[PDB]
Amino acid sequence: DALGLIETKGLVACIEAADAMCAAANVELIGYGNVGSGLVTAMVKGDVGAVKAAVDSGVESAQRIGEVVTSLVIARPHNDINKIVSHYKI
Amino acid sequence: DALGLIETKGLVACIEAADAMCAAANVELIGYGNVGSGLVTAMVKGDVGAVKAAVDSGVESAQRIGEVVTSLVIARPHNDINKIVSHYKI
Amino acid sequence: DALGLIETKGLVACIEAADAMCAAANVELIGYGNVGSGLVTAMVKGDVGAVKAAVDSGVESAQRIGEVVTSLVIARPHNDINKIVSHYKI
Amino acid sequence: DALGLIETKGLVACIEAADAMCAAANVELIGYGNVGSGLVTAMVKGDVGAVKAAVDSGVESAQRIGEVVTSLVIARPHNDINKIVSHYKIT
Amino acid sequence: DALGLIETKGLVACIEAADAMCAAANVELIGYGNVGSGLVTAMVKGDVGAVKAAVDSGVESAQRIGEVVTSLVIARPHNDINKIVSHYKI
Amino acid sequence: DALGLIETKGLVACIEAADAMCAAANVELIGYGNVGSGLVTAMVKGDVGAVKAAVDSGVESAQRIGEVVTSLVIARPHNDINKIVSHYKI
Repeated sequence: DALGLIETKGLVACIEAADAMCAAANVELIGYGNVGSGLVTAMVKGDVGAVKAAVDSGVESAQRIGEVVTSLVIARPHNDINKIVSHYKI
Repeated sequence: DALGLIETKGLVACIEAADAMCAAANVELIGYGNVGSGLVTAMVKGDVGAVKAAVDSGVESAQRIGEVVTSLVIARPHNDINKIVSHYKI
Repeated sequence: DALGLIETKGLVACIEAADAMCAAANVELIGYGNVGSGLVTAMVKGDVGAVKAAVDSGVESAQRIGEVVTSLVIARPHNDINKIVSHYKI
Repeated sequence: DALGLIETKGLVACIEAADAMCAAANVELIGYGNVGSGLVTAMVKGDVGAVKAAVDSGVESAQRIGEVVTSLVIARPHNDINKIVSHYKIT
Repeated sequence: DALGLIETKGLVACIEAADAMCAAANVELIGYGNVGSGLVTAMVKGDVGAVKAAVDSGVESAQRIGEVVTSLVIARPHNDINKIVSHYKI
Repeated sequence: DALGLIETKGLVACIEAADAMCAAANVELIGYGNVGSGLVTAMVKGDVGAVKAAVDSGVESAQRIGEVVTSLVIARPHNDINKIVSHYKI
């Protein structure tokens, strides 16, 4: 499954990004990460079309109330980076 | 139930935001989060009318003693977002 | 009981704030919190008159050796913010 | 085995670096570290040729979406720095 | 017993402050704290004369290699701040 | 045993400092610490001649790829600072 990632400054913007992602398309929130300096990431999985729609919508909504630092869609994550994703399982 | 969120710079401003939210309307404090860089979040739940009144009042009171970084009302949180909220259960 | 809060930049300024609060009036140190970016908070409880005298003195003493980021007296904390205070019990 | 390291600002840039490293050459993701101020590190091991190809590609890809703070290839790590690498083991 | 405190930017400066404190006078290293943003504190105890001599020497030596953010001698700590000191026992 | 310390901005620069230290002389890596704001420290022990050679080389190599914030050789650490070193044992 494709992976969608949105990193924001602050928890509230990230919750808003996550809410908008799950509203926009058939994706599942599977990862949540905080690495300090206020950087908070939400991770979703789904088909690549759904993840792209989700991340687009999540970025637009989070930018309305806070700073989006980074966003990313990986259509086919290599099997090793699932070590990092599972490190942030929820 | 609707979700209300206030993120402040520092713990004292957040406690003031939480106190003002619970004083202003019939909402319950159900989440508390710290993600570093001094960003501290209080989360309340209730009916959307109560949550909106609470967040408005919390932002107004917290801004008197500190910096409110972001605030948010989600009238109908998607079921996946409760994974993040329950991660910050108190 | 009333709640008095002083948040400082750094642990040493906070220890000075706590020492001066407890010397200044009949208050008890019941909370200690660190939320990152160097923000350190001391929490005292007592009657509102004692807490007000304590916070005034703690702020004055701490400001001589460091930065006081915020201070607050809540004469009658709502029962819900005790969830946050108990989170930082010491 | 040679060690490749990429340190980025933020978790997403690091995931992209790690993905690009593992796609580019026969290396294994063996370490993951976060030391605050938003600094996140991905660590790979393999032969020195594979590790060098991986780090070059990971740096290029991560720089498209974020800040790479530092990157490094150590062809023959001394046995003591594996104490640090094992501290950041990931599975 | 008197309390001596030195807060530095960084761990190496703090170790140097602690080394210089213990070399300079008959004090015991009893506390070590890190509160993030790179702020690191060393805490010593002894008689007030020894603690004053120790903190003076620690600040001068640590300032040679790094930033000293704060320093403090408390000749007679109130009983409550030992809650914080023991929290950073080493 | 003498103590050598190198504090860098970031984990990768620190690993290079540690690698260069152990390559340069007969020293053992015994401590590893990060205290936030990206400050990461490597600690080595050996005879004062080896530790000095190690720290000089570690600083030169780490400066090629990152910022060295602090470095220090303590030829005869006071017994008390080994409490701090052992706190960062690896």
